[PDB]
Amino acid sequence: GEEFRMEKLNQLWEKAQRLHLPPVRLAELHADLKIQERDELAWKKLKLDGLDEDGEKEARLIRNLNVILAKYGLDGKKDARQ
Repeated sequence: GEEFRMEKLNQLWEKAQRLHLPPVRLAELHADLKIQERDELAWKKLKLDGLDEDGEKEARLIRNLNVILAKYGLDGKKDARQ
């Protein structure tokens, strides 16, 4: 029953669900996050099969999850302390 199968995705997802975003902002975040899940999951398969040795693909996906967050501003708040 986990929206996805990756901890990073399930973590960001649970995070939004925690901030309780409207069905529109959450439907857009969940949808966009899904596409990111299709590529991300596909990535777990990449390393699993041994296709990305330089995690370069993972870096693009990461930078994407990072962009998606920088887009919804849901990047969080502290977590890193400022």
